[PDB]
Amino acid sequence: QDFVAWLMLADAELGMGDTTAGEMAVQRGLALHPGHPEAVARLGRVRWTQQRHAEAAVLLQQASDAAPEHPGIALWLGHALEDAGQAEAAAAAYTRAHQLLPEEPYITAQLLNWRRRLCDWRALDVLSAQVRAAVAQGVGAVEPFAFLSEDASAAEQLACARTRAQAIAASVRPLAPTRVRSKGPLRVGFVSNGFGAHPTGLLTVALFEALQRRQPDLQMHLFATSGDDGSTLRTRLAQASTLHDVTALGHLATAKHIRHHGIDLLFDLRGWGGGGRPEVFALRPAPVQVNWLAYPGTSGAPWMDYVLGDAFALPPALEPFYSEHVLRLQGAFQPSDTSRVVAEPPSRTQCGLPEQGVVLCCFNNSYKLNPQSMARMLAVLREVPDSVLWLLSGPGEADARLRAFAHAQGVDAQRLVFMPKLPHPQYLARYRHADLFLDTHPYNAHTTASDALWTGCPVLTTPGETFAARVAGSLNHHLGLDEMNVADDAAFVAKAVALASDPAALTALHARVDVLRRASGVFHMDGFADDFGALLQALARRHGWLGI
Ligand SMILES: CC(=O)N[C@H]1[C@@H](O)[C@H](O)[C@@H](CO)O[C@@H]1SP(=O)(O)OP(=O)(O)OC[C@H]1O[C@@H](n2ccc(=O)[nH]c2=O)[C@H](O)[C@@H]1O
Repeated sequence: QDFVAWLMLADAELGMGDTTAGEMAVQRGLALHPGHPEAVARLGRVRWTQQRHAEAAVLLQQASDAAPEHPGIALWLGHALEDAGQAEAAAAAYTRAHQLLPEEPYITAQLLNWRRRLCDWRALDVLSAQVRAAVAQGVGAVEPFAFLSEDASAAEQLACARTRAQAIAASVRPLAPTRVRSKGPLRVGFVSNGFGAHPTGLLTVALFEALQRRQPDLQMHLFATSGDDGSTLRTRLAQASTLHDVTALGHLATAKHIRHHGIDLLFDLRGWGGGGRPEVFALRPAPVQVNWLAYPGTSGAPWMDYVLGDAFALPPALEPFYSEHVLRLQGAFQPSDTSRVVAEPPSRTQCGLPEQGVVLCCFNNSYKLNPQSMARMLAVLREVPDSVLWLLSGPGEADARLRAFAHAQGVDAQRLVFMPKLPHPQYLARYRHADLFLDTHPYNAHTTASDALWTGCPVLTTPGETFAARVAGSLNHHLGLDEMNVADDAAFVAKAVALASDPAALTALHARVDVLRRASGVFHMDGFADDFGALLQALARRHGWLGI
């Protein structure tokens, strides 16, 4: 009935879902102390869960100014500003929070991830080390998907995944166990928040179309954790399966809904990313659970039975670093939308390129563009006189930093061209102007590598020692382009330099990409469906399914 109780009751009704049970309380905190950093910040915090981000930043910014020593606040300010699309000021707040809590791993991880996204490489080495050590000591505050950006072995990655999983598993009682059906068509489920204009939808669409057509004994179920975005993918995907909208259903309710349909094999296409909902899988709604295609590494999770990769991106040499039993498709692990008619792009000038000159490009998100990957790309521009680096536009002053670094490396900043965000059909068209795609290490082009190749642009890569660092390589290998996989950085530059400065050889290579594009099984979704569908049937029998 008075007073820190007030703000208290707000702190866990709110992050327990029920927010106006919550609201009613802060507003009464304000009742006792009118505008008080600890209270203010909290109004602020409702707004945020209430999706009213814009209001939040202003409130939080007032509190912060009155309490520039308060790190709880600094963190909430950052969250807000971030979700109010103020990238650079969001990192500012995260920085101050870190100043104020050096040992707090959660905060260190946050700031490392946010800095990579802005290519702010200040003290990166230290930050990276810290974050890895936090994984190492099993206090992994570290979010596994962000963790993919660090130069960590498959061992550390497994450590980081199993840490998080085990925390989730402890906080949760599974559903009563069940078993794969003996008789009758196989119910195969896929959960994701990518069923629309997102990588996941974009890679699986033509696959599921093919499955509907070719594997009529497999009953496909898609469990959409995101609403309809009005894209052709969402429609196409809803056309090729039974698509359940489970958006804004609780973890529990979703599992219960998955169970209600008797799914036999449930694929997680989420994965440890945003919009995840791992706690959904922890409830074991299905008797056999599989990790595939969405998160490029191990789940760590004991609720995860299998992982699906391929002989290249998940070689036997890597098997021990996955908690799942490993399964493999007959070619690349990644499917793609081979219905895509690549449009003609607007001319070079309209795309902001010069007319003459070799155009190298890399369209990965900013967090993949790390010191090592950039240096090596710029290393190519130096030796090739004419040439040009085409990149995606990133948030905040990321582009500015890259320019400054380019100059810091001894390259005219005018030589990097920044494509803004374009809807898929128009973006994809931009590849016809690119001469060579320059991959990133340790976090490869995934979907984009596939995009690039589909339009006929070759991808140069350095297959590393983890799954995420071998995705570009798996495509090149399964395409038959083994000379696009090079041993190391020096070989990369050497190879790309040789290519760029020899237009003759370069054109031969585009030509060769084309043949393989249509010849190999990598881009032959019918074949992919057959393989996939057959692997599913076997897996089920190995669990008790008696077909028919
Ligand atoms: C950054 C982040 O936390 N999440 C996401 C992602 O979840 C999100 O849905 C996506 C926006 O749809 O941005 C990030 S891509 P990720 O790193 O996760 O994987 P990627 O293979 O990099 O995916 C490249 C995607 O962008 C497409 N893309 C890109 C640029 C453009 O201008 N147009 C476009 O369609 C490209 O065709 C492909 O569809």
